[PDB]
Amino acid sequence: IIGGTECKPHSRPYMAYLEIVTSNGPSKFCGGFLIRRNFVLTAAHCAGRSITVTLGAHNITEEEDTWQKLEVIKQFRHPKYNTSTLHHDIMLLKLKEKASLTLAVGTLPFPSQKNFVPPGRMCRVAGWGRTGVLKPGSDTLQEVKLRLMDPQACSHFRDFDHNLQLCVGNPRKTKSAFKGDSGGPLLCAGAAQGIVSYGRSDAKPPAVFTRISHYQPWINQILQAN
Ligand SMILES: CN(C(=O)c1cc2ccccc2cc1C(=O)[C@@H](c1cccc2ccccc12)P(=O)(O)O)C1CCN(C(=O)c2ccc3ccccc3c2)CC1
Ligand SMILES: *[C@@H]1O[C@H](CO)[C@@H](O[C@@H]2O[C@H](CO)[C@@H](O)[C@H](O)[C@H]2NC(C)=O)[C@H](O)[C@H]1NC(C)=O
Ligand SMILES: *[C@@H]1O[C@H](CO)[C@@H](O)[C@H](O)[C@H]1NC(C)=O
Ligand SMILES: [Co+2]
Repeated sequence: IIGGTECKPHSRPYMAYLEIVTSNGPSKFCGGFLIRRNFVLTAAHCAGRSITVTLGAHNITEEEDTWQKLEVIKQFRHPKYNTSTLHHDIMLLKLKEKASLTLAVGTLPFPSQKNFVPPGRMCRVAGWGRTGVLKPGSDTLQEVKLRLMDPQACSHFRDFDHNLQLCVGNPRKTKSAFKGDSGGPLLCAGAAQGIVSYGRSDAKPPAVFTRISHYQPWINQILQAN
């Protein structure tokens, strides 16, 4: 998160920290959020050989009794996820066991395909991503308020599609989601509407978020079958 503030510890109980092991190189991390006791929603580009989810955290390098760490047993990348168009950057993760719901660990619902969030309103995103182009990922969970922009604001992003993605962050400000925040949810009025997908390597807003509403049917299918 660029230009955000540290969250009040445990104020966003649905936040999930993902530690991903790549079939080949260094490990990496992403954000995500609990939509069911045993399911976490995140970005498809965050997939890997194996993933461990940590719930109930704030300072990810400091274990707390609120922590619930669970191994992912199944990765469900959207079938149409495309690395060229970067469309459908969404994925569901099934946890080895159901997490226990506590004040520090809770679920968040996903929106209906009929509910299309239009440009103009203010939302917020949280994450453990880098706080600058040359800064490491934040130890603590950060959050920032960002403006939902007209899709035209994201025309410089190849294949940007208003029906599938959200254009987030006023370009005349430096505040923005950034590397490491991927997979993390964008909340507008307390309801999840997007998933951090990608943006400029130089961290300049706006960034691209997956429009969650568009994938409700797909999400419900997976939940039904698992
Ligand atoms: C240098 N960058 C950034 O510093 C960056 C800027 C951002 C700005 C705003 C919001 C989110 C952002 C996320 C990132 C990343 O690098 C992500 C990340 C890491 C690795 C592969 C990823 C694949 C798809 C989406 C995010 C990915 P990360 O957050 O997972 O680590 C980004 C610039 C634009 N990108 C690409 O053209 C791109 C597309 C397909 C790819 C497929 C395989 C490998 C690399 C790839 C890179 C992505 C990296
Ligand atoms: C996040 O947690 C870690 C681990 O507790 C903090 O790192 C330590 O920071 C303290 C500051 O009181 C230092 O005295 C130690 O030397 C550090 N040790 C380690 C393990 O690196 C880190 O500062 C915390 N970050 C915050 C609160 O922003
Ligand atoms: C990604 O979509 C592009 C553009 O529509 C298409 O050419 C390609 O087949 C897709 N990616 C793959 C190889 O699945
Ligand atoms: Co605490």
